[PDB]
Amino acid sequence: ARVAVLISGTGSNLQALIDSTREPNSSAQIDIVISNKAAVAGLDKAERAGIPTRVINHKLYKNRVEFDSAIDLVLEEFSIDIVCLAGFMRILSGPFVQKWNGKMLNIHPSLLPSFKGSNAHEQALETGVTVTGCTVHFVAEDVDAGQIILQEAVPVKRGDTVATLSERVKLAEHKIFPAALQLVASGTVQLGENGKICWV
Ligand SMILES: Nc1nc(=O)c2cc(CCCc3ccc(C(=O)N[C@@H](CCC(=O)O)C(=O)O)s3)[nH]c2[nH]1
Ligand SMILES: NCC(=O)N[C@@H]1O[C@H](COP(=O)([O-])[O-])[C@@H](O)[C@H]1O
Repeated sequence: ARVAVLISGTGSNLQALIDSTREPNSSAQIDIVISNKAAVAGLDKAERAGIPTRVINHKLYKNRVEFDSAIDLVLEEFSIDIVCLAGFMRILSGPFVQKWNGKMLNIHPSLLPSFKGSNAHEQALETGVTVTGCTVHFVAEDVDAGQIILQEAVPVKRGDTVATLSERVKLAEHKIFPAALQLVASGTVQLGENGKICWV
């Protein structure tokens, strides 16, 4: 399966995916990395790994649909089968999500359905949970509501901040995102006809 990874920043999840997809038994290959922000560290990681990169600045498009179409164009150029959102911080449009239905994955740093949105760690700390975690899910139109593929729980320590908690949760992200990608790319897991998760 041919994979596009979309990023907006550091790219530690991208790096974990690059490392996993180069194992001999990987069913996935990363053929393109797309960023919506220029000069981010994830681009360096991709170029260092010999993967093509494209920057699509959302600020240069009139609306969300035009932006997504620019993304889609590149996806078609590279004959992509699967899309991974890896620190990609934009909300995708309905038709774009519909086209890639069952083919697009997102990592989210909470145990969904808790703490949806862009500041999951702040929410978790504010709420005072002692267990948080991360979630890989299929991307549906409603944000952070698509079908869950894998999750891993991560403890919150007394005195945690966003810095220390996100560091601990990233260690789990780097385990389940590659595992989830391998499940979908091998055809082991798919979005079922009834929309629910199917383990073949
Ligand atoms: N249709 C859709 N379903 C999803 O399940 C999903 C996950 C993402 C991946 C990210 C989900 C995000 C949640 C909140 C964000 C935010 O508040 N701010 C962005 C600005 C860009 C934007 O919201 O369009 C920021 O960091 O500046 S970004 N994008 C998705 N789009
Ligand atoms: N709404 C999605 C979201 O919050 N994504 C989160 O952004 C970070 C990106 O780090 P990275 O650039 O090192 O992968 C990760 O913690 C990821 O779960």
